[PDB]
Amino acid sequence: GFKQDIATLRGDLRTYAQDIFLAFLNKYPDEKRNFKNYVGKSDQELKSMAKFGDHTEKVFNLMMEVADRATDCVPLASDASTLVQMKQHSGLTTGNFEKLFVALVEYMRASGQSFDSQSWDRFGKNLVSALSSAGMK
Ligand code: HEM
Ligand SMILES: C=C(C)[C@@H]1CC=C(C)CC1
Repeated sequence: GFKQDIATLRGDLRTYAQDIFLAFLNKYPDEKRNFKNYVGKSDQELKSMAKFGDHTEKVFNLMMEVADRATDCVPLASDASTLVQMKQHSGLTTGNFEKLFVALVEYMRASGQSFDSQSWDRFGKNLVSALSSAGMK
């Protein structure tokens, strides 16, 4: 289930983080706007940019912590506040996060593996709700 899935993702985190974040940027091309330097790049080109691998892995490092500290896929309000307040997220609306989680669930559904895609979908929804509550537009 959810907790095992955190262990699975952490076991190959660099490759899952890149592959899910590329899935997100390819499904929702307008989202590359937040990351100007990513425009006009193939997946392979992106995977060779230092910044890409480092920000993607740090996103997933913190996403897995937030998932790990959740009760029944409901994240801590303190984690939601941290995400809303980060000055790298000044731009962002819950829609940015909704789309990331749609791509993540899709990725899990398409994978050969017994990911608990329904739990991730609930986690995404509950995070978006927690982010709204903590004051994200
Ligand atoms: C659970 C979801 C997310 C987590 C845990 C998260 C976490 C982080 C972390 C830890 C950083 C600092 C990384 C660094 O600067 O090296 C960061 C930066 C950033 N995040 Fe997020 N993030 C999430 C979702 C999003 C989404 C959905 C977007 C945009 C659609 C986004 C856009 C950014 C941007 C633009 C930066 C800084 C720009 C840059 O790389 O120079 N984040 N995020
Ligand atoms: C996978 C991508 C493009 C990453 C998303 C978020 C951050 C912080 C760095 C880039």
